[PDB]
Amino acid sequence: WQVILEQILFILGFASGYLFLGYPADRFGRRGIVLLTLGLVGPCGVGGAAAGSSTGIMALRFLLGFLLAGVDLGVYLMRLELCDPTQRLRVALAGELVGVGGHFLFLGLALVSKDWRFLQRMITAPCILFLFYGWPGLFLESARWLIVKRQIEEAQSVLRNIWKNLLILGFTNFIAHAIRHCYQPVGGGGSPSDFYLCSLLASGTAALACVFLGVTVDRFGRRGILLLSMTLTGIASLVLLGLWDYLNDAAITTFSVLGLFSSQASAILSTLLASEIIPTTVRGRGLGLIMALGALGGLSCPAQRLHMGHGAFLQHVVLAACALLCILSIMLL
Amino acid sequence: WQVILEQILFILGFASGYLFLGYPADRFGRRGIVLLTLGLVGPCGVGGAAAGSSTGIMALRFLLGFLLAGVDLGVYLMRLELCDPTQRLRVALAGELVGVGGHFLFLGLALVSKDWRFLQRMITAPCILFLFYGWPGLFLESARWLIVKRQIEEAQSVLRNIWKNLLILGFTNFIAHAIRHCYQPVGGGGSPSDFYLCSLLASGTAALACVFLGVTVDRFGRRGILLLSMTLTGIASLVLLGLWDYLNDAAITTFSVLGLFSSQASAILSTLLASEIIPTTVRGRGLGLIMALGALGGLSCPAQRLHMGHGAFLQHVVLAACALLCILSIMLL
Ligand SMILES: [Fe+2]
Ligand SMILES: [Fe+2]
Repeated sequence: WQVILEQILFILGFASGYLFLGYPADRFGRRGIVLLTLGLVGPCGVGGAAAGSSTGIMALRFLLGFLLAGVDLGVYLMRLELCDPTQRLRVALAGELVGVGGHFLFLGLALVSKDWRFLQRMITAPCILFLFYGWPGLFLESARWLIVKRQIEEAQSVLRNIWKNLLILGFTNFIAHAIRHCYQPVGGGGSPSDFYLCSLLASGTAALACVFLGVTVDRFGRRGILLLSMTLTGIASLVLLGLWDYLNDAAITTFSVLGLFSSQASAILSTLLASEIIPTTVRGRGLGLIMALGALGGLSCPAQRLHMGHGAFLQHVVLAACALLCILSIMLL
Repeated sequence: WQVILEQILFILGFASGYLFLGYPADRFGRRGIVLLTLGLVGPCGVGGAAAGSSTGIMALRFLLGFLLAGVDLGVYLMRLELCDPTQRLRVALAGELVGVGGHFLFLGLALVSKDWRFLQRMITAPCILFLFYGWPGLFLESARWLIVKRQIEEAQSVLRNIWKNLLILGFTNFIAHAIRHCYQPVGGGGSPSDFYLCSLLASGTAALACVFLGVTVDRFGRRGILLLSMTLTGIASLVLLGLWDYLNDAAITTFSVLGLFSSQASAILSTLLASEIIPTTVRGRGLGLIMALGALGGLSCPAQRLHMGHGAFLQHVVLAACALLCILSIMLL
């Protein structure tokens, strides 16, 4: 499918950006890279939406994904640096649903506009990745951090071991991404007709996935919830597959929507935990790599869940059994 | 003030672009101008947020307003051409949610992130202009039309008197813009602590302002409601000024929130009405002009409303009395 090829190229662009723009991030700086990546995302995204040739379309889509990866990593670094450690957690949580907000707003626009005309060409349902349609302005709306840095610099001028936690968090971040798309018993999107019902659900499920992850991790600790946010999907994925002995089609939805809680809470939280282990220096080398594994792990739905479709439980059990490995290694932190 | 000088420049950037970028929209086509303007919005908006020197801060804010002028006007021409005329009313209405979506999300992330720090070093409060912070999203999110145009154009390859209504609508669009900001007993919210309560109100009031303008103007006609959406602000602005004999501070809010209905429904509906009068040719010179006066009419908040504030009833009554000229000229259509 053309859309799935776009999504796979976009995920590969995210992987390449997250894996190759860390060294510039910690060498050149954490501010200039954001400006360069955003000022290239703009024209690159416009051209990708403009120049339609089916051969350069994927090239500019990959380039846009690479630049979006760079700007996302830079924005993450600036958020974790400028903000005070007392409330940095809330900023990071709000900085992880920014793409969720962009995608939900795009879908709401399409609904109120009633213009479902970019659909009806897609043979299969599109991948739900947020940043595919949550890039347009969500990151340029997150340019508020550039303003904050500008005012901080102006005020300043006026006044004038590690690898062990990287692999455990890398696998946890990778699994928490590649298992989110597996919580979809209705095909791999249930045709584009049901795409909005799943985009609203996934975005809406991410909203509550930041509530019990937003108000409890401070009291319970980031490691304690990460174990719970990885064992909740360790029960939400067996009864979904193994013990689904007449789940009456209603316990199939209370568990999948519960799976998207833990899967999207063990991916948001795992990104935060990588910051503490890595020092201020070379922070982007490893912290970007953790989501680089995660961004590369967004290949569940596009690469295999939609392409094969039939017998997709074999991927679900492999990833669900891999969650046991992540659970047994989370306590090792 | 430092912030309000951007708003005057942005509006003058919006007014200059709306008036000047009408010749290209009818000579160079309605699609290329969108790609050129939106392509340049990215780098321009980032550069304005990057190079902070108080002289380029407004220099690339004027240019950003000029570029966003073509984007809003260029999308509008494609909105009413690509979409079917049967449901063009909903698309154009939902297309006017460009300001609300981008602005509301900007103060959506800030509420969750609790990062109200860019408003600390700022005196009084910024003007409530949605596209000031709603520019990032809802325009590159409104690239769906470029996607839609690509599919339609690709499908084709597969198969291979007037001035009287301009002044009445121009004045109506201008008045309906410059009177909305006058529905504020506190100037711009006064202290910045009330800015979100006014941004949520104005955006929320614009939400219902598209409901009774969305479900009734089809049955009642665009001209009939425009008279009612201009005679409603002829009472919400008259009893707020003339008969405010102990409105007990609660009937004041039931009228301001009712004034923001009519003033933001006689500004959205007026833009739609001018589309039909002007033919398909020279549909950018005049249709842009109606909101070129309207965008130039967005100076009311940067005007006496916020600059001096004291005795600003004189500016409100002048516009309210001018609204009498607006309603009396509506039947002349
Ligand atoms: Fe991300
Ligand atoms: Fe506009």
